[PDB]
Amino acid sequence: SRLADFLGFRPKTGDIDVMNRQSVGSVTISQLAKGFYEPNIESAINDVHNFSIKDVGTIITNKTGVSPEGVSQTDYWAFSGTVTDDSLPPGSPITVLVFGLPVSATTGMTAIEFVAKVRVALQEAIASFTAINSYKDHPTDGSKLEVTYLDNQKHVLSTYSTYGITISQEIISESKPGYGTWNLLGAQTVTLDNQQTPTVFYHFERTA
Amino acid sequence: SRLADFLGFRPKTGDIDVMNRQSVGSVTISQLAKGFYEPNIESAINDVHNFSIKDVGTIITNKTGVSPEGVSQTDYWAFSGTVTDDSLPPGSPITVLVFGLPVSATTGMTAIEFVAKVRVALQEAIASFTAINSYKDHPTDGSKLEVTYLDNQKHVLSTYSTYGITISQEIISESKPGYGTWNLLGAQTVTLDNQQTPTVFYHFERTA
Amino acid sequence: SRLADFLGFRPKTGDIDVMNRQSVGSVTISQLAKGFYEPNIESAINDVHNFSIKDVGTIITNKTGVSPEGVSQTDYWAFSGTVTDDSLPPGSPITVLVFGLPVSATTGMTAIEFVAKVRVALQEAIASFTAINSYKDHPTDGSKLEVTYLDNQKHVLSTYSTYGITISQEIISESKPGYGTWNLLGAQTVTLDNQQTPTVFYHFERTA
Repeated sequence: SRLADFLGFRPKTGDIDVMNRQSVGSVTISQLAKGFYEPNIESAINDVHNFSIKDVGTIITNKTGVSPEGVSQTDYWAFSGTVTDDSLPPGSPITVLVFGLPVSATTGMTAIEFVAKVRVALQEAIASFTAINSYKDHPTDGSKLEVTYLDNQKHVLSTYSTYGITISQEIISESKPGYGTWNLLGAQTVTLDNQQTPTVFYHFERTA
Repeated sequence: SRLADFLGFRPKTGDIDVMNRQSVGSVTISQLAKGFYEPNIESAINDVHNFSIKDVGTIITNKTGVSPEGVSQTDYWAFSGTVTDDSLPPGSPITVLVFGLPVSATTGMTAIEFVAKVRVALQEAIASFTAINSYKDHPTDGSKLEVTYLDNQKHVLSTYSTYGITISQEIISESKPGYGTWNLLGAQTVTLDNQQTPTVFYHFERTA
Repeated sequence: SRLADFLGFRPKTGDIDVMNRQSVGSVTISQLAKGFYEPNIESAINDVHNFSIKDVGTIITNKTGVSPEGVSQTDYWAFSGTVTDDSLPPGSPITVLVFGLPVSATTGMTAIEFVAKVRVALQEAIASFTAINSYKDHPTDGSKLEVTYLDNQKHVLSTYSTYGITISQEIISESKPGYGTWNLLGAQTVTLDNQQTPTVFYHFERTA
């Protein structure tokens, strides 16, 4: 169990949206088993989660032909400076945190050299399925890396400096809401009632 | 960041609803960059938010003809009494909190006079886009004000007295679930497969 | 009040999904009235809740014919051992917590005898609309009980032992996302644009 299970949540008065009988956030057996008996955040989030995901086989219709599937954000991670820590002799091994990822560097490294070590940290995050989906080298800049996340949430990271290296984010493509896997079944032309102009609808089915 | 980024969330076992890869609440680069490495509430809420907003161009169909758009609650805030502060002399300036809004009042003011000060606090909340969308004077009662909120959540405010002034809430119009801007495309009369009577469906397209 | 009203939430940058005006989690009059002026968890969950529940009359379409309604999880509560407490005399009445439920027990009881006390626990929980929806006796094993929860969230309980008795969980039927009451209006066979094969769609209307 985590903090959320034990953080109180104030349910809406008269709310019975959960299985036609109780309010979002109502305590569940999961909390009772740990000795908590109040409506809580864990329960509330799980409830809304259950309201938003439609069953496989469900159909979503739109007039754009754009998939309902979510899209992950992709950025450029940029670096500048020289790894510095004057309290240590040149070439001393140190750990530098890059947006939370521990990077093994050495004092004296230029940004170009440092970036090579960031590649290794990204590989490790990817391998443990932690936040990072994939990365690629920048085609014309050795001090930048392209990174794509696992989730499709929006991330705006603050620029900062650590051990002489300035780290910043440059958003390349925005994320897009959505979930699951959807298949374009096709199009259906329909002339709405009492109208003469036809409208083309595109139907998507959730396959996974 | 305040706290949500640093509050643990227990993910659902077997959950891969986020981009067909991970559970709602899985740690993201935003938390890593702040020094938090576990599944959390900030991320969980952002994930469900991503599941609940359909893309512009999406079609919603119903049989009522009622728009999917949300509606904010509207109240009457009522006041009565005289601003009092036995600890201070008549006419002494004081700050009174009206449902959290700071009102500049003076001991000795009548409820009607106080309401005039409340109008100023509402204007300031409106100008800073803080919870209040708009307000209007009660047509025939100088001790009441009509107020509409920015969000479309339900709000039940408790009656209370502060510095001699009793403040209460009278809900005029209920809020309604929903989001975005939707446009009625028209109607579609359809006779389901083995049926005798036609069914009229209304289609709404999200435009913003 | 509850803690959620006072825990900060970091809004999504550029987010105006709430009434086309503000971000999910923006402060509302409910928090202001309690002295909290920042974006928060309570508001955030309430906003997403407002996005995910579609109005009565809304139509959901799928190709499986499976109801969009949610389904609660159902388990088997297993018990083993003998009610013990060497610090007290035999038959001494004690309070045993079963997944948070307080059962009136007495040292010396066998697993079967204990279950009888558990039935009364589930009864008071059910009558109190607390987490438990219903319950029945195991088809065969008298040391087990079938239970169904009010919510449709997934629950994984850890096996534990207290007062000599070992309590365990066995998930029988998995829960399913969903909400409200939906009515299958019927089927609609349509041949999508330029297709030689017809597809059958099932339309469900939210009645409650």
